[PDB]
Amino acid sequence: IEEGKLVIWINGDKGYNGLAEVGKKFEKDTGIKVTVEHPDKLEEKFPQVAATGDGPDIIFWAHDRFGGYAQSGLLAEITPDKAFQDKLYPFTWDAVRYNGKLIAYPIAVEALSLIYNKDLLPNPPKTWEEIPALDKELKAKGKSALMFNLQEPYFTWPLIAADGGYAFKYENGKYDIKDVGVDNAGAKAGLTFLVDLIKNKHMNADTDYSIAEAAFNKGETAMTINGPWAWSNIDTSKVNYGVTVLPTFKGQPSKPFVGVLSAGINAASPNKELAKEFLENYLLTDEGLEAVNKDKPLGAVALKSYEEELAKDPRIAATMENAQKGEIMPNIPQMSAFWYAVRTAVINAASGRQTVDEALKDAQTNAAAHMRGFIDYIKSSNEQRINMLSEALEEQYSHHGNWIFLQVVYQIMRSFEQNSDSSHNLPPKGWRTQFWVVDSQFNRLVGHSGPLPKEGPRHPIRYNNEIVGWVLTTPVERLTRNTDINFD
Repeated sequence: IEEGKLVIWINGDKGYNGLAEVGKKFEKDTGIKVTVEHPDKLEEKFPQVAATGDGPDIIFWAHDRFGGYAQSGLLAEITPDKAFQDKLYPFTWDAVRYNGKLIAYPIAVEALSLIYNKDLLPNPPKTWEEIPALDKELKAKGKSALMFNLQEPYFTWPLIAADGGYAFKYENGKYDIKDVGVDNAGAKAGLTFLVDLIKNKHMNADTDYSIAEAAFNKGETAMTINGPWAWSNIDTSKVNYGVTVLPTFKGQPSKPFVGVLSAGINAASPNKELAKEFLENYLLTDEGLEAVNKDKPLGAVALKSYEEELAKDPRIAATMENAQKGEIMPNIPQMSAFWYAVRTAVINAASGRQTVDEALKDAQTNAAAHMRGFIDYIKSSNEQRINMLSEALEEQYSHHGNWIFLQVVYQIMRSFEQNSDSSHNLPPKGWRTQFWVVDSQFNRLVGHSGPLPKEGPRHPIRYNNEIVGWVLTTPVERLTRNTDINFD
């Protein structure tokens, strides 16, 4: 990666020419070359090419889960002073704080909102509990109160989590993946209120995305639940709609899944200070965001300065309000199966096929069984890797006869695997346990350079009739001390 320019990546569907103009200004002032690119599949490519020479200095990615790139060691810790942190809303900084350290700049924000038809309903309910009253009044008109995709936990979990439902318990800046909270009181409370509405002939349990939209946009229902991608299609259909806060349940606010456009600084960039200068003094400014927004709207943005202007569009003002109290979901691989547990439960409780209490117990134990399996894999493919690093270093010693030859440790692994025709996959980036190599007197030959673990797995290398060194790794649970994940 070259020093003295900025290479920037942004998705081809975000506003890349608008951003490229913020690049020209910075290049006008500083004489620093700024190149804005939009590769295909950039979210996939970024972890693969980050360290190498084709890595970008800044990546803009739209995301929905949180902590993935940070946990892989891919992002530099950004360093705004307290003056700058105040130019931006406080919850958006927690979307980008990973294990205490800030790792990216919030740009834009997104969430689900309550949409409604102003004509059928000029006053939208502020609460969920008042809604089935709403429903009888307008059933009388040949209309329905509310219709939204019930098939997907994305839409139903804001209710189920308002009163205390949670995916993983978050205490001490860590997520505890053993402590699942999909079968607690708040969970049952929210899910029950959901099933009642269907039993009490106020919602239809087979309502999905395509039903609830087709209705709302042809008048036949007064409220829908959807995100900003919907708006531009009611606008075609002469419903006079509004967008506002999702109803509270038991007084608590609804917790939809927050989505963020972020800018992070490549941990390998030699241009981190250049990058900080461009993002804080050129992009995260009204003139800067206005410039990408003109290319492709950002929706709600985290720069208070600009948000106050943009919220002179109360839909954009509703997006922001629904996100301040929403969910920041951690990035764990294969969560789709986790939400599949929750999805079949919600489908069954509303089916009547199960009671709320006993679908949510099936959820809690399935979900928990998926996490157990996942960690059994994280655990096995780390063991595979270290047994392999061990067998390799054994044969390397049996050639040289000393530790003279010992980032050469990766070549030794690659070479040993190639020579054995061995094809196995490393564990997901960010879920790999550390390792060290030490001679027989426990002097550090090769090591991720922290003070070695006092105890833990360790494999002897042997020559002669003696032990010449050890390969020291770590149990999977000590991935706590570097991540936002807790295995207890």
